[PDB]
Amino acid sequence: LMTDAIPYQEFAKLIGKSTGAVRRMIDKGKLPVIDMTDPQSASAGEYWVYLPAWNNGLKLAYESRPKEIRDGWLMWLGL
Repeated sequence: LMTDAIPYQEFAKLIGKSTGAVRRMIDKGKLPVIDMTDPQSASAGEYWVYLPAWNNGLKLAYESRPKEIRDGWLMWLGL
């Protein structure tokens, strides 16, 4: 991970969603976000998704479910 943040459009390209969809996600408050904005103004600008927060969040979320649902699917592979 050379960069811990990517513009929300690239993040949109990664998850296969449109740009507008992702901006709507940001406005609804669904994504870890940093704002790049000219110092000489006061509200925004470039919305960058911060990836460590995102992935650590996904990790927490996936580990917090009970092991039944979480680990059940592995039986379909022979585990």
